[PDB]
Amino acid sequence: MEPDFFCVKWIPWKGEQTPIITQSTNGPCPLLAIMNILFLQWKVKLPPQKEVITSDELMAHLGNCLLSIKPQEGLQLNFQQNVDDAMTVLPKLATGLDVNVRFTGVSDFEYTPECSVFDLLGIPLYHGWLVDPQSPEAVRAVGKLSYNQLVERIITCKHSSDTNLVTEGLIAEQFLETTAAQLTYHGLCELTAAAKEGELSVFFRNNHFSTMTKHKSHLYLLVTDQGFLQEEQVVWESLHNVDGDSCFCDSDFHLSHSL
Repeated sequence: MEPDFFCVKWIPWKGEQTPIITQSTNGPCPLLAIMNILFLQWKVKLPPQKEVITSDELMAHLGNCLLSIKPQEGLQLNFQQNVDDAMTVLPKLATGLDVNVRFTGVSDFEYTPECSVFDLLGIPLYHGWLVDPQSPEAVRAVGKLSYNQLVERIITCKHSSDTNLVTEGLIAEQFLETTAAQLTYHGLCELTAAAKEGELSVFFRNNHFSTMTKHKSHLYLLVTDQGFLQEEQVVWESLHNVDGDSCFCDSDFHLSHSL
């Protein structure tokens, strides 16, 4: 109930009573997105008694998990740096992380130190925010620029003497006005296609981090919402429609219905 305390839903996962962390805040900290993936993979175990958990608790669990990862062609020297780099930006996942997306593919983002937690834990970060290839106008306008970059450029555009840069200026502005809930249809398709069937990942949209997976060839996000705390029958929520209706499922990915 209080601000760095979170509630522990217990749910029958791959045979066993498994914990999962619920947030009503729906913030921009990835800790739960990552942590939930870990509890699901059973890399972290909570005593069954357990009801609430602190940030500081999760944070410990995560640090020991990272320092516990056995090395394995991969990065050689780049591994050991990767660990130290993870360790040095580890205390920032608490306070939550700004992500600068690229519109160019579901896996592309401007690299930041926080990306090392994900990269090391074998967790992919994906996003849905892709510029469609049906509008060659806008693909070229936005181009290979980053988001925080696009806004910089849009502004230096409104002020250019070349009118063509105010054309691109207004095109790029347009795409952001239109695609502002940050999942294009194109995004969804590409991202559906792209995730490994079965594998747990982290889905970014509207400064929010979610735990994702692919199943029977569609996407589902784990239900961190706290309202559905009592309801174990409620775990996954479909991500089939870009904007529309969700069908809640039990851990076995079959339909469930709330009290």
